[PDB]
Amino acid sequence: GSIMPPALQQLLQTLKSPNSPQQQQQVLHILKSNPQLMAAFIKQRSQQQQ
Repeated sequence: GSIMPPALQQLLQTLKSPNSPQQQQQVLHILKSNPQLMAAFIKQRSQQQQ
């Protein structure tokens, strides 16, 4: 089949140390594209709890 790029890659490392927007690049493309695997960024885009 076909798998989407782990744009949330740099995001994971960002949780601890700083890192450039490598895979996270072209975030716009991530929006409304691959909310399944890249659910990180997608869901992260305005996520109000409770």
